[PDB]
Amino acid sequence: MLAKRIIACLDVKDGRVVKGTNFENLRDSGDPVELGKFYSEIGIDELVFLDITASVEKRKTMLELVEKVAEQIDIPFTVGGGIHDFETASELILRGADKVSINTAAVENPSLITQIAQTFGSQAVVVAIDAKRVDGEFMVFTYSGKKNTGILLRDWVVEVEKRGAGEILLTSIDRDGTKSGYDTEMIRFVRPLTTLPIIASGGAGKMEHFLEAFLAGADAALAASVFHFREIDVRELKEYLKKHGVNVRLE
Repeated sequence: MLAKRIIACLDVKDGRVVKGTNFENLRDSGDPVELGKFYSEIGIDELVFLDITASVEKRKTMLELVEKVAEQIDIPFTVGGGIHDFETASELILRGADKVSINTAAVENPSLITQIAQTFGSQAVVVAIDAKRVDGEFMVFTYSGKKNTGILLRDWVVEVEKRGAGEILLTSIDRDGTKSGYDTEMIRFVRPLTTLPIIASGGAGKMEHFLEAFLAGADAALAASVFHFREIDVRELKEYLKKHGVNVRLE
């Protein structure tokens, strides 16, 4: 549908939620599987798990996470963090993930988008784009924000859709980590350039920020610590959005 989605992002490392949560009701407030299940039960529409485990155990660790998450939830989930090639993406989808997120590897080899899409469908391929204003232009950054690629956001969005991606996870480096709001200027910039769903990421601090993101043209809104630390309640968020005319899924 044209229903707007609320997505929780769980940063994970060695099978734990990085920085934990304030959910004292859980058996283990830092267990990403139990946390993901909890979120599915309280109204989150999809999950994104981003792993930062050391290379040696990373492959096994991501596969174990996917297997364990898949048995507990029925809502869509994406896995990402250091997916560099088709075989890695393939194993993760087969083990249970609905989608994979790719970022630096896609920029370095855009054919990777097409390669994954040809087997798993475009809907399986989320391209995460991290962008920042530099000298008055929106530029694409790789390596967790460390590298200005010199590629314009405008050009890369178009290329990503051409290559067969299914969704764009758009993170503003200028808002990420803050609580001042989503980068609606950046969302509005991207919206006319692509037909793909856009997941807004970075800057959420209060319920109103979600409304603003949707008005800007996002199809989904992603957040992490605002949910994990109970600054925003998911059901209350959905109530609020529905009240103000946004098409959310609200049972």
